[PDB]
Amino acid sequence: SMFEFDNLAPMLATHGTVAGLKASQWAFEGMWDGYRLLVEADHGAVRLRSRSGRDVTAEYPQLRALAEDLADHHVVLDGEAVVLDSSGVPSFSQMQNRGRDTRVEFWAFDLLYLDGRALLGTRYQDRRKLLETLANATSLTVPELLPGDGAQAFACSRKHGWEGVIAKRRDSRYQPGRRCASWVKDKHWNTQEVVIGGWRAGGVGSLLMGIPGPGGLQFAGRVGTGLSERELANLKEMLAPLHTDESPFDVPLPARDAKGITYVKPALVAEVRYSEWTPEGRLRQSSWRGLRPDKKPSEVVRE
Ligand SMILES: Nc1ncnc2c1ncn2[C@@H]1O[C@H](COP(=O)(O)OP(=O)(O)OP(=O)(O)O)[C@@H](O)[C@H]1O
Ligand SMILES: [Mg+2]
Ligand SMILES: [Mg+2]
Repeated sequence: SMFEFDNLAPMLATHGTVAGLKASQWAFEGMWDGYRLLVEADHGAVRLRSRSGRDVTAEYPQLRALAEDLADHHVVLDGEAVVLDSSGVPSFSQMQNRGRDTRVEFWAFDLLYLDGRALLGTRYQDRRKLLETLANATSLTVPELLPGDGAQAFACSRKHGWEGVIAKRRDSRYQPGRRCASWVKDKHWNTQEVVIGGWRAGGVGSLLMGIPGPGGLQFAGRVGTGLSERELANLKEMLAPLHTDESPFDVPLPARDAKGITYVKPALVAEVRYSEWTPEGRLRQSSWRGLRPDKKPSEVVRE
């Protein structure tokens, strides 16, 4: 049969503003900071497909039982694998640094195929109804839409501490692998890539962030929030080989910022969320999202 899960790439959203959109036209979903997954559940047997289009089934054994209540069905799902922090908010860093005791959940937000019917050409409104009929009172988690028009859904989403809202046009088709104007993503917090220039201990109580410039890293502040247990342990192994006596910053750090510090060669790129930039170039109310081993320091610029 000719729907090819093995040829499927996820649909992508366009950065925009949702506050002026109406629920009559747009479905407001919460934005889940996790790992994007396509899921084929063929009468209970689950296969997972990354956005890059590769089998990642073996990387999430906690999801092997995802379809335990769906053994009578053959479905393709779209959703986010999440790991919930102590607030029950999906945490990206707890996902990327997950262990065997780590609870991974799959939160489904689309249905692409159901018992021999491919649904790429079916309107979102109708796919969602089939998704609800499939998952009601099962262990398959389908987060509901946020109530209200756009500004209310966005506010509610902020109240929960979620990442933002994705508005999906109720009449829209599913376009694999395409970034479309029919999905609008709107994030609550700004986000900045940084280069790690040093660390303090309580261990690693915090990191010293910088933006590359002509004379070295321009100090962008200290991040300590959003980091716990498993990740810091890995941070210590990534930092160890980078030990250096020379500071990488373009001005010697103020004494308060340099207290108990070890400098590292400016190699690791991380990502943080922040409210605003101070007039002197520090990140306000920064919090850790995670490390970005795909990026290298020479691409970090003030965004
Ligand atoms: N409810 C949801 N529906 C669809 N996608 C979601 C949802 N929640 C989270 N995501 C995914 O989380 C990410 C949030 O957008 P963000 O701008 O943070 O992503 P990105 O990695 O910067 O860019 P990209 O759009 O290329 O992934 C998007 O990948 C989005 O597809
Ligand atoms: Mg994201
Ligand atoms: Mg992404």
